Amino acid sequence: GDVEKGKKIFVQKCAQCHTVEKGGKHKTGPNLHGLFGRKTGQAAGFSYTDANKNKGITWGEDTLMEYLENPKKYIPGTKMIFAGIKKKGERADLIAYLKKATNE
Ligand code: HEC
Repeated sequence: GDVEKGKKIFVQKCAQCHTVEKGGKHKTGPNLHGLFGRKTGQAAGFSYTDANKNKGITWGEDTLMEYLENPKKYIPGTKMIFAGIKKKGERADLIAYLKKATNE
């Protein structure tokens, strides 16, 4: 994926609710640093729904591709209010950005 393009997607669709940096603050949504390889609902210090805590998958390219297409379908009852990104290339670019940003 294209990290530069992914950053712009993130800014447009995600950044209002999420930070990515190490030590970044929780906002409407949890800080996303360290997500890759982590189970759902594991950012420290954030009140997740039980739905997000219980989903139990490991975040990575495959699961992010599916989630980000339609978040509430993947985690019904989530309090993340975002309808999804339909396009596969846009999700891949966003996920490439996330892989860099959330592991710096
Ligand atoms: C606010 C209006 C949000 C927007 C826009 C996006 N997200 Fe979000 N996200 C938000 C909340 C409140 C939560 C917690 C949901 C709950 O039910 O507890 C989330 C969660 C995520 C997660 C899961 C994190 C984890 O399991 O630790 C991911 C991976 C995530 N959000 C990513 C994400 C991306 C990439 C977004 C733009 C496409 C995005 N979110 C938008 C709130 C909001």
